[PDB]
Amino acid sequence: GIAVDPAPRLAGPPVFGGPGNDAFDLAPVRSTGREMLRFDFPGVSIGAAHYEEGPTGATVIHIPAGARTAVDARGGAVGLSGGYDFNHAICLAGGAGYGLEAGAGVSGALLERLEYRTGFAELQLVSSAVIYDFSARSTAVYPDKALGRAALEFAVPGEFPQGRAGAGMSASAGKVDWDRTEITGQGAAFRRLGDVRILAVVVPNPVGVIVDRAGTVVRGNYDAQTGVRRHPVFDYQEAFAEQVPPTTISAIVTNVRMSPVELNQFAKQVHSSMHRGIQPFHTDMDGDTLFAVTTDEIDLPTTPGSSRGRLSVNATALGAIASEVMWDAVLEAGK
Amino acid sequence: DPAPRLAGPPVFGGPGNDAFDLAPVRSTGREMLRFDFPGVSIGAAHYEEGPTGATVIHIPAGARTAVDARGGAVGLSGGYDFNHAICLAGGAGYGLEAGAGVSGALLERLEYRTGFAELQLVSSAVIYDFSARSTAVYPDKALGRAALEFAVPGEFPQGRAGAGMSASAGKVDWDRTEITGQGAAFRRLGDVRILAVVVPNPVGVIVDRAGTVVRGNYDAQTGVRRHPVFDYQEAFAEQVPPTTISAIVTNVRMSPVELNQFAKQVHSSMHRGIQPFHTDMDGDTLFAVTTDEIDLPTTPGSSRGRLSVNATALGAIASEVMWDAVLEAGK
Ligand code: NA
Ligand code: NA
Repeated sequence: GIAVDPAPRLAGPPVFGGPGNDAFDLAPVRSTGREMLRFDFPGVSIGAAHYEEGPTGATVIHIPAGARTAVDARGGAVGLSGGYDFNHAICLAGGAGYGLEAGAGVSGALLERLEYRTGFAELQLVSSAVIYDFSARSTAVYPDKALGRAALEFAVPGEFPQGRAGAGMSASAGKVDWDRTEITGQGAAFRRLGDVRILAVVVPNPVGVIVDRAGTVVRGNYDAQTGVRRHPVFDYQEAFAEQVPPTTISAIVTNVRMSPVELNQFAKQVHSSMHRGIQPFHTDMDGDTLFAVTTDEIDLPTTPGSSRGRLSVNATALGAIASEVMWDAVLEAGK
Repeated sequence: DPAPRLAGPPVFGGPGNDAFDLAPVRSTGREMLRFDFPGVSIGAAHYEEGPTGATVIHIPAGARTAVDARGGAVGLSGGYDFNHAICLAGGAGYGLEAGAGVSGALLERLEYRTGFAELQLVSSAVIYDFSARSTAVYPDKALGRAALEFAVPGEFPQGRAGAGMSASAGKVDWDRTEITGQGAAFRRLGDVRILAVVVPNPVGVIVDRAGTVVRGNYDAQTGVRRHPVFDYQEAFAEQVPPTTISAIVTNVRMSPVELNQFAKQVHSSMHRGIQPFHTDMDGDTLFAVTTDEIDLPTTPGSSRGRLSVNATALGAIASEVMWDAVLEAGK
């Protein structure tokens, strides 16, 4: 039962005219956030680094073996690099399109680690996605190549820093009006069921708001005049009656083998499920992008039955389970 | 036809970026194409240490774009529906870093403003050009910066320049692969302008309008290039059992749907000059960009026929410009 803090964390208006990267002697800081999630998923490491001067950051999922990936991108503001069907790393970052550079830092560092071998089979593949986090701060500092390299260098197996850390440093939700927008964070959750492992990582910077399982809006669209958050649809319908009278970037990593077709449909399913915890979602203003990654370690049984039903153990069932892990990650990001 | 330019076998183990103090060179290629297209500038830079490079199309006002990507090896960043620059580079996925150099320099040029409407948008695509040389140097942030800084209006360096430094064609077998280059062509028709830029690094070969294979799949043992299908069909008979990155820039207003269909049409048309094309081995990516300056007429008629003036017509004409660019790249 994730205890979301009721207190507002309004982002506030930005002070314009703020300086960019070279105005600072930028030292990457290893992000520790509010709390560390510890999880057991050998082969998967997470590094998060930030620049205090932004504040902005990058979060890197490093899977050195490489892992089959599906990408599900939705909305009118996607900022994506690579989008590969096989990745050594996923890089999530602030700084809008400029922050795709962090992924290039990861790629270059991975190349150096491979002693500059460049065989087609040895290519180090990093997919990156970004949020626009400039309205939540004054500066134009963005995650650059050095910060992506640092996030890779800071990667620790089986740890994730919750909250304001890495790409989540200046993430925010609820953008009907910026006066009601609140800082979110990044979040992760992990479930092991038998030998099945599911890790969800999310950086919600939604137009919409974060909603818990009871239907309560818990982060975003905080009206300082009422002291409460309501669902954006109330503002939108009132807006229409008045004026028309008569990004979230995320990854799900699992160890269950899925074919490319199964993996892509799993990706769509889990990403759609996030319209439960984030509302609205998959909007034209959002660049929502989910990476579904399998480390291909265990097989589903060849037939889908169990005592819980004829069609109970398949990738759809995995997607339902993973959808709940992702909701938990979204709630950790908003907590 | 032309003298061979066999790439030769790569030597493994070569030095990468960290081994050099890498000095950008403004690419001049074998000759300069000159054209008149206000608001569009092209820069190209390379590292001799590769050799490898990046070519940047800069449209400072920003321009509506459609992206058509095909094949299994796509290496793309941004892929935006509106761009201030398109960055094409070698270095496989590592060369997407050049686009970040362009993006960061455009942000500095915008005095660090970051309003949503002021975001500087760069779409980048890459070719794998490591087999065609014996170093691991790749286009890095500094080189994309240099290509932008070198950009001028109305010039394009043909041949071994920018992203085309180590491009190559005809990959049924590496012993028959030949260096290509980058290429551009331009036409103006009334007020209509069409610019095609291409960096063919195809698995297939470059074919001219007569159907002659002109670059790629050159057999030193025979002195002759072959269409890959002749090798493929014999390979099957024997054993069973026993990337091109490109842009078309025009000034004609097209809706998003029209622009997208135009991109797909021009891109498919390139299977005339590059064969095979759009294969699983290729990461073929075409950007169709319009500066939205000229309206097509409301109705499509002319003395040349009832359905003669529309986007499909523009598509057909642009397809020819792109073929000419492909041939320049192979020359
Ligand atoms: Na694996
Ligand atoms: Na260097």
